[PDB]
Amino acid sequence: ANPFFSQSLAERDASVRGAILKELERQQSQVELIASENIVSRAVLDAQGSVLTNKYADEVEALAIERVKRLFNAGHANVQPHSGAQANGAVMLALAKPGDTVLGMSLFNALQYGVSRDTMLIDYDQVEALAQQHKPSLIIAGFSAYPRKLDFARFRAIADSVGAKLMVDMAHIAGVIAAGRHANPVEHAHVVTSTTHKTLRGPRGGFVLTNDEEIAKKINSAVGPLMHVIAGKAVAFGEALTDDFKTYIDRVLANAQALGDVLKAGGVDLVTGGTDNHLLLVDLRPKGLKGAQVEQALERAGITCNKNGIPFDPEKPTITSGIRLGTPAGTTRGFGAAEFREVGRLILEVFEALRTNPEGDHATEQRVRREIFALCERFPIY
Amino acid sequence: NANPFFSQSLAERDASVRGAILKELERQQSQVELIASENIVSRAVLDAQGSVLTNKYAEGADEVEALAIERVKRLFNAGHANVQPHSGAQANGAVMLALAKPGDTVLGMSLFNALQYGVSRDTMLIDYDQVEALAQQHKPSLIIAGFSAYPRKLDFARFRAIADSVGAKLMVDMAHIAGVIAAGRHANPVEHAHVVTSTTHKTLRGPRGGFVLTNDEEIAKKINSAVFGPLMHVIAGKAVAFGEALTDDFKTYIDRVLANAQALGDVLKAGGVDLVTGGTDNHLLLVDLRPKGLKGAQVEQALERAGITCNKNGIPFDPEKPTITSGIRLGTPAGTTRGFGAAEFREVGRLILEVFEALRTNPEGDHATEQRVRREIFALCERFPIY
Repeated sequence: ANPFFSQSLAERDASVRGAILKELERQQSQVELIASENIVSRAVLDAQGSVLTNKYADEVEALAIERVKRLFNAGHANVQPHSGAQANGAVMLALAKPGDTVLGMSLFNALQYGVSRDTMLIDYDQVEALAQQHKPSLIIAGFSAYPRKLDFARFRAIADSVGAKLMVDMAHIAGVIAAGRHANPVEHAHVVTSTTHKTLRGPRGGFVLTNDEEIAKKINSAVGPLMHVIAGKAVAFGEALTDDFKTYIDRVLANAQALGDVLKAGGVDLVTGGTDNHLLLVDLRPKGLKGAQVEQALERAGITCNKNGIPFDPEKPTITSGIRLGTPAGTTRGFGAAEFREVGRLILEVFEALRTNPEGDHATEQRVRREIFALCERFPIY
Repeated sequence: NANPFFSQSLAERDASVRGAILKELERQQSQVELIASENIVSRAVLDAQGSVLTNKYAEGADEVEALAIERVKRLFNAGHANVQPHSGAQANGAVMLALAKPGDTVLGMSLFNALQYGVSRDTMLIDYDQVEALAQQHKPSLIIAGFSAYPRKLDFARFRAIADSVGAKLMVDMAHIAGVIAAGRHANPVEHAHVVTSTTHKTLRGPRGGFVLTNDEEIAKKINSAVFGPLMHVIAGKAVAFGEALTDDFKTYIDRVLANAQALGDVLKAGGVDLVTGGTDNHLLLVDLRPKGLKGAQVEQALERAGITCNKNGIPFDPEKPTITSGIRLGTPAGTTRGFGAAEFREVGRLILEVFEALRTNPEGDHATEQRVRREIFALCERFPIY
């Protein structure tokens, strides 16, 4: 009988309502190709919007833990971190000493390894080379939005060779791993970290996995809490345990191949020449285009992505020679191969306009935007 | 929508999580929450937190943020605001780095070289001359006021004078009393502090989170740099709560919160326990259990079994270990939100006293009494349903 309790946001707050509606329209009417973005289930929304917020100014945590352990075949889990970065931070604070040398990927004395200038593939001989050299206490695999498989066993071998622990940040590929469509790092790393959003299609947040009990205790110590968010994690982990999630990931992967092939046929390059996952790293050089200019034009055209510096990019970082695309969001809304090929066609249309007008072609962008709107309306969300 | 991913509720899809949610609802529905930092958010805030705004900035201004900013500025008559902090501690942390250099002495309340001031052993109140003497001696670069769950007014003007006298900045952490200030029922530290920090929950009845206020644009710039992925749905929740707080209805809420604390405190006092400072100027009650020879932990544990949640709380200069303590801390915000008035809080006080008395013979607990009180608590809450 009390409106504080009875009335909706929509009924009470016109301005916020308006803002939410504009955001809904953004999500409904544009194609989201940002690789880290996704669209959560109504169930995850219900969790985040639950009365669990009114606490700790727990069953759901137990559920999240048991589910994630099952999902990734891990002996131990911590589902408390508020973010992937915070998970990573907790692990380092637990597995490393100040002044330690830590060897990580890039696409505490922080040392970086990357990919080969000539193949765009991970430098394993060179990762080892360099581990051997600098004697890191910790080696970190993953972390980077890399479009090819990671050889965790090889990473672990290298680790072992120099008396280092192996940490894997699977944040960019967690959903792929969960569906069994990528090697599971849990089987090879001393510790695994991840985000709960992105390809796991949950709320923003983190978690940590290990098979080692003593590592688990250190993790727990080194690591809110937002119980409604934890509920959301539980919901998402539960979803990922289902066959429907396996099918989702299957389509994500297939959709990335479809889109990638179209872009290549259309005369751009892909870093590493393709993908093993949901990620496409587009090299715009063959068309003499620039990352920032392309990102901007695509957005005007109703397609969102990220400019992206390619390995050994000849452009300064505010410019770049690439964009990064991912299929998770579009796949969630129901896109299949045909739809992603259409998206490709439209992207290529914008590319071609930019070749004679790098600053943008309004006419082309508008047409594309409208076609994007039409495509999206055939695949409604929420 | 045709797709169950989009069309079906949590209730329909996830029985186990739904069950957990229902259990939590029942906890909130059938117990009296007296934890002073706890509250019960509006359906509107829930809607925001459960909005599609979650599907943004996965890789780490915006309309909802601009709304939050406009609103909190108006609410606290502040020239500048940052609504990004994920917590009160995060807000405090950022301001400390803004305003203070490593190795600096910082002088803050307790009930960097971190130094503390408290209340007078004499008056059990802040002694501003004592605080000033500490400042003069230790020359802090930063003085922090608030922060502590102190049940009396804070003289921010005087804190500023003290700070000036030693060339220190003044920070006020108003987390524990933000709602009271928002309603105009406590002096506003924005008028006196270089910077003010707060949480968005507690007496502001929003989502968990923090914010930072200042009237000084240069400090604002520094704050913004210090504070810098965002939860847009949470920011929306902040916006909603700030909007609610701007209303006359919110002023009435605080009015009731305050009166309710007086009512509850009166009963406890008449019942033969003491209140630290002898009462309260806000929503807080610091109960001193010594007259009944009771301990905080034992009392907290017993009350919880009796369906009344509070925190054990060390009194100033508590002779007991901090895991034990000689007190409990109570607050009226949550109960007030569900509709309790003075009479209802007097009833709660009566029931609390029943538990105290059982414990005077059986400090480890009395099931009979606890379960009886629990039933009476259930019946009370039933008259004031939530959600």
